[PDB]
Amino acid sequence: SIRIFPRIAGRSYIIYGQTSGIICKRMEKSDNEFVIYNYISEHYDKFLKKYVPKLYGKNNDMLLLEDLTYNYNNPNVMDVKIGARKRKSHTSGFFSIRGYTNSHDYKFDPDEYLTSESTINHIKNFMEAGGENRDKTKQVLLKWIMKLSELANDLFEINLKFDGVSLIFIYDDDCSKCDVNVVDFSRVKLIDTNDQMTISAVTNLIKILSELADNP
Ligand SMILES: O=P(O)(O)O[C@H]1[C@H](OP(=O)(O)O)[C@@H](OP(=O)(O)O)[C@H](O)[C@@H](O)[C@@H]1OP(=O)(O)O
Ligand SMILES: Nc1ncnc2c1ncn2[C@@H]1O[C@H](COP(=O)(O)OP(=O)(O)O)[C@@H](O)[C@H]1O
Ligand SMILES: [Mg+2]
Ligand SMILES: [Mg+2]
Repeated sequence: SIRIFPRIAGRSYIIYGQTSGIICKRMEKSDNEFVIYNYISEHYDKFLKKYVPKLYGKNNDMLLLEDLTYNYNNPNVMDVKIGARKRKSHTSGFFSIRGYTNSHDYKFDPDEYLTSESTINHIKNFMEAGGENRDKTKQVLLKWIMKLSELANDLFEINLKFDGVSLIFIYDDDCSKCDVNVVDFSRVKLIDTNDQMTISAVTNLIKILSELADNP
C-alpha cells in the first residue's frame, strides 16, 4: 500500500503520501534540506510562498511536500538543474536538463553534453505533448517566462548558494494549466552575496523560452 512516486529525475526515495496532494521525500544523506526549508521560511518567507512547494511537515526522515502534479489530469514534467553540480560542468552550459515526461521516446540521456541546438530541441520535445495549438503552447511559455523573470529579479536579494537546486516545469496536455517551482535544497549554503551562477541559469532559460514564444 506504498505507491512509488513517478519521479522524472533524482535518486531520492519519493512515495505518495497516505493522503491526497502530498508526496514523501526521504532525506537520504542529511536533514540539511529541512534545515534550509526552515531558514528560508524565517528569512525569505515571500520567496518560499511564490517559488517553492509547501512543506507541510516532517515524519522521521520524510518531508511531506505539496505534490506539484496533484491538480493536473495529464501533467508533463521537466527537471532542469539550475544550481551548481558537485564537480561536473552543466550539460547545457548554464543549466542541465535532468529529465522529462516521455524523454526515452527522444533518446534523452542525462550524461550527454549538448550544443545550443540540442538543448533547444529537448525543450521543444518536452513541449510536443502540448499538441498543435500554437496560441495555447505560447501561453504556457509566457506564463513560465512571467514567473522565471520575477524569480531571477528576486534572486538578486537572496544570499544563498543554490547548489543542486532544480526548476520543475509542469504543464497539462490540454495547455490549460502550467507552473514552475524550485526544489531540492539538500546542498543549499549560506553566503555573503547573491548566486550569480544560478541567476545566469534562469536568465538563459528565459532567453530560450522567449525565442520559442516568439518563433514564427
Ligand atoms: O551534482 P550532480 O549534478 O553531479 O548530481 C549528482 C547528485 O547531486 P545533486 O543532486 O546534489 O547536485 C547526486 O545527489 P546527492 O548526493 O546530493 O543525492 C546524485 O545521487 C548523483 O547521481 C548525481 O550525479 P550525476 O547525475 O552527475 O551522475
Ligand atoms: N514537490 C514535488 N512535487 C512533485 N514532484 C516533485 C516534487 N519534488 C520533487 N519532485 C519530483 O522528484 C524529482 C526529484 O526531486 P528532487 O527534490 O530534485 O530530488 P533529489 O534530491 O533526489 O534530486 C523531480 O525531478 C520531480 O520529478
Ligand atoms: Mg534534485
Ligand atoms: Mg538533492
